[PDB]
Amino acid sequence: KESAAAKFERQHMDSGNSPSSSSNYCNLMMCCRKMTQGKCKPVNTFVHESLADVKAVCSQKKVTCKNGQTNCYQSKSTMRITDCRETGSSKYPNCAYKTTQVEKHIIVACGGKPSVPVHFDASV
Amino acid sequence: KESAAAKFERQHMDSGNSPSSSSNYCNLMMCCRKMTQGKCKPVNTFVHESLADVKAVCSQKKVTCKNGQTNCYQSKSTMRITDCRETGSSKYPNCAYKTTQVEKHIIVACGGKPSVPVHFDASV
Repeated sequence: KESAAAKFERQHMDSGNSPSSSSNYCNLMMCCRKMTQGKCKPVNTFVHESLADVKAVCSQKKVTCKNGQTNCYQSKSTMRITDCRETGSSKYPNCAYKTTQVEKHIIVACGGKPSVPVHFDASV
Repeated sequence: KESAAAKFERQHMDSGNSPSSSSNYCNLMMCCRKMTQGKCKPVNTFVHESLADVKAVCSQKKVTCKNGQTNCYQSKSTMRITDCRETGSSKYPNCAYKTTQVEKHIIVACGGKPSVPVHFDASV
């Protein structure tokens, strides 16, 4: 039971001077995509390329994953990605993230048949 | 349940959208603030002023509500707001919103004690 005053805040309040600024993207996306449920996921990367292109990475350069497995693949081209990293004073239930827009190659773990991306390992 | 591939799309994929895209603000906010959970709320307004300023409207101009309720008050000044409206192509689970920023006087329905804003009535 959320009070009616808390419901009003949640549904209608977003105090700030540049509410749609690119710096607020991670706070809003981490929330939307359920990565702040019961805890604040510390780091997470969003890829802004088409799914078909990220799926094709599973048939490109095979590399070793961070954990020693060898079912990781690196994209032959760089991709537009956004890195979201918790800000130092971020504490559940007030998760806060810094948004970083870069262009790097991505390394994903591919699984299943057909092979598709199941984990995001690193960007380089 | 959510498959490993689906989980990867939810955590890492945001194709055709960018952090700098201010027209995607309503899509991010309606999702994050839980207004696309089970249905797509048709319309909604976010107020960008401080909460103290919005709380103060309950002691400003008493007016007749425009949307079937009572105890409505209008702000003596205009406020920075964002109107979110479903796009004609919107259908749960794929809600989509059009984002409009404007500055208008807001009308809220107050309740409780102390009297605080419990419903957003209209912008004039």
